[PDB]
Amino acid sequence: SCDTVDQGYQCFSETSHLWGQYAPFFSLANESVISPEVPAGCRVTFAQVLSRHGARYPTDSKGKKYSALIEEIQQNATTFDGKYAFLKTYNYSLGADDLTPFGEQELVNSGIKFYQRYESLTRNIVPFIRSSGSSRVIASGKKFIEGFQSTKLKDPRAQPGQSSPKIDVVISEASSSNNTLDPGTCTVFEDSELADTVEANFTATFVPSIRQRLENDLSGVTLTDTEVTYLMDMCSFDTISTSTVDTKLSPFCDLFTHDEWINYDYLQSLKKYYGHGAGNPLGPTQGVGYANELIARLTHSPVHDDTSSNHTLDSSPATFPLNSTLYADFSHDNGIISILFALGLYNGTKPLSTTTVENITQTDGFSSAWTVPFASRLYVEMMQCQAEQEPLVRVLVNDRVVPLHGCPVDALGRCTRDSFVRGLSFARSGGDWAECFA
Ligand SMILES: *[C@@H]1O[C@H](CO)[C@@H](O)[C@H](O)[C@H]1NC(C)=O
Ligand SMILES: *[C@@H]1O[C@H](CO)[C@@H](O)[C@H](O)[C@H]1NC(C)=O
Ligand SMILES: *[C@@H]1O[C@H](CO)[C@@H](O)[C@H](O)[C@H]1NC(C)=O
Repeated sequence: SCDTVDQGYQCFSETSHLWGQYAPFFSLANESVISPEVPAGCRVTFAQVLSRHGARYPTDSKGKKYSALIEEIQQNATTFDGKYAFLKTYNYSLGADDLTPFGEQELVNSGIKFYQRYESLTRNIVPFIRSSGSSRVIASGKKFIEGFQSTKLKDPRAQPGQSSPKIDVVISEASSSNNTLDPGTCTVFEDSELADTVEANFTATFVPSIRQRLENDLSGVTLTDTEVTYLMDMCSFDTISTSTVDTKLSPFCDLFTHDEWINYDYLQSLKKYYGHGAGNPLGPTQGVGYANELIARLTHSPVHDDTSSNHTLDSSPATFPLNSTLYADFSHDNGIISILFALGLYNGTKPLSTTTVENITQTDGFSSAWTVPFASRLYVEMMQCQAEQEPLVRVLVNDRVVPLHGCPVDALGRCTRDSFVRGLSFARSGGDWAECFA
């Protein structure tokens, strides 16, 4: 009941919202200065949703380590008391790689939500649906289609007996697949180590004080900074992996302070910003393939792209139709970051400080948790309005209207379609894709 379909996960918000890309979806609608509502005189005539998979178990790699770390903590320490008591017996049972029940329900909820927001179109148009190829992404796509389909059947205004919505195209993640949802072919970018550098540098400014404290309180234990981030990682996973998702915050969370959570969140924004966003020279270039596919869709014209798009897939109406009206894509956090930036959506954001925390104002609305949480969603709309001949484009990022850049925005955050497309000259020129090889 603090976890709803509409508002996302609002339980324990002072902690749970600062887990970055480990935070469960939470709607930013209340944080939107521009109203998400459709203005009067205006009609939505296009809706594309780009969605992340839902909450997942830790990867096999990381879980090994977590499990290993907690054994070592239990073998060595002589006082587990106060807030530490739970660690004595803690019995690591978490799954691996897979979506969690909670993660599953998130995408069901995203499906209901999408159905309803665009009801006057979802009632009789079957969306064209794509998915990167990874069990968790595919499954999440299908949990979204599941909830969309449940809402459609309860809707008196639906045209019933249309074909199912389904995953029309699973896009491959093999190292040689042109994949626009999360490209894997830009050799120089794949090799980049800028994110690591920033991660190490910024963790040296705040993790040592926590390490000290934790070794102090758990006599006999000796910890690396990395291990400390693992115990922080566990506060997300131990919360949203069990029954108690809605009722109890993980005991792990209480071992760190609010301010310590603030740094954690910001760290995660840094990993994403310098890994895949603007802070990485080739990051937004990872998004140009998808940006050119969106342009195709908005202009009902062929894809012009020579970066990450597959040409067999795109030059064929069956696998890339131009006049559907609704579209749903499912991918990972990393590719979604690159896409958001290639679209200009964060072009009023100043490169994040590598040394100090920057609040959500200083970053002009950018953070991991505000962009790619678990089950995140981007909605691109096109609407036709009373006062104007041309279609107006609008973009929401987890229920927050995000004012377009690179074109004459109005006060409602919108640009005319022609001027929006024109502003995406970066993607239209191929970005820096040529630098993937020299
Ligand atoms: C393009 O997609 C096709 C059809 O799914 C696939 O068999 C082929 O490998 C793809 N080519 C690349 C470079 O991804
Ligand atoms: C526990 O003790 C072992 C063996 O002395 C040591 O190498 C290890 O790093 C310690 N680990 C922790 C997490 O305290
Ligand atoms: C956004 O700013 C970046 C900064 O490099 C620029 O490359 C790009 O053309 C801009 N995009 C838009 C849509 O204005």
